[PDB]
Amino acid sequence: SPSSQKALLLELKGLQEEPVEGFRVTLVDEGDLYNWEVAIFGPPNTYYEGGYFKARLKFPIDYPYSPPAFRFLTKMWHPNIYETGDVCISILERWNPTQNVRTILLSVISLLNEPNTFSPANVDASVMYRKWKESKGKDREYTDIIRKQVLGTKVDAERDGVKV
Ligand SMILES: COCC(=O)N[C@@H](Cc1ccc(-c2cc(Cl)cc(Cl)c2)cc1)[C@H](O)[C@@H](O)C(=O)O
Repeated sequence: SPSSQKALLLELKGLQEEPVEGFRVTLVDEGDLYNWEVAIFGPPNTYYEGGYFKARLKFPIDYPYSPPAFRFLTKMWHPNIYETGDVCISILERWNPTQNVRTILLSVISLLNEPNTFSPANVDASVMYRKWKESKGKDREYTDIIRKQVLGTKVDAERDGVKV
């Protein structure tokens, strides 16, 4: 039996018993231990509030000696998230056999809340964000886009029977 199996079943249980705030973790519908659904809710008092965003963790067979891959399925406009959904996360500071899903999920919240415009993944989002912060949020173009995606997700919430 793969060492990964037991490490993932334990990590799944830990996260369903003590969730990271805003995240809800399950397997995909076919029950593949190695492919997790991640449901992410925008927190109150942010432009993401009321959001329902979906992402995926794909784990290798040798986890935790190699890192999972993380990808948004929801389209997202952010200096650090690619067109594809892939994400800008160093720890994927670098990966260790002692890092774990809980740390990955917190480093997503950290990428979310504080964009790095130094090495952007989405260069137009990145320059549009610097301009937004420059204006001390007086300029509405970046938050217009986020607001639209957030409202869009209410369709996904409804298709999935969630629960915002
Ligand atoms: C442009 O929109 C930017 C935005 O709303 N930023 C927020 C940071 C922030 C906080 C939380 C998240 C966040 C957290 C989780 Cl757990 C899920 C999601 Cl979808 C977003 C992202 C950014 C705020 O500026 C921040 O100061 C606050 O109100 O806490």
